[PDB]
Amino acid sequence: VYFTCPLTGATLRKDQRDACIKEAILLHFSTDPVAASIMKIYTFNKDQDRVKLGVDTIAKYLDNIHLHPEEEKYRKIKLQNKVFQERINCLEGTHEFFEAIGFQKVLLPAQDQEDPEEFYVLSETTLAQPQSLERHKEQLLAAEPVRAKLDRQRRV
Repeated sequence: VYFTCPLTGATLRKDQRDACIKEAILLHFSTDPVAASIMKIYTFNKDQDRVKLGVDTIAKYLDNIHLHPEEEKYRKIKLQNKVFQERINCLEGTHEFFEAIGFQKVLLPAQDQEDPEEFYVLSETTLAQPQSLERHKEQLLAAEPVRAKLDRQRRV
């Protein structure tokens, strides 16, 4: 059984599909890091119910800063939050997406703990124009896993 990889045009067997598509998605980061991380989130992760919850939780963090872009309390996404850990941290490609759409991974003091915690903090360059994150949110939510197209291989 043969397939055509939509990202490369390569001819693959049923068992070779994930190996070629995953490679093409990881290489795509050199052209469009946001599109590459979106494909990685849906394509690499087999558990699609967790993928849908992960990208919905990411969409909520992005809309929170969109509602109050002048308030610093919505600029930092806590990587150790109970919800983030279950829905987002369990998936491959979600960290690459945050960095691709203008979030820096930093260590900040906690409001109730001595040990610094991990945050994704939105830069001023992207915060100044919420339209960029709003488009990236829709591009992630409207995405589907990448799968090789079945080649009919018409023969007489």
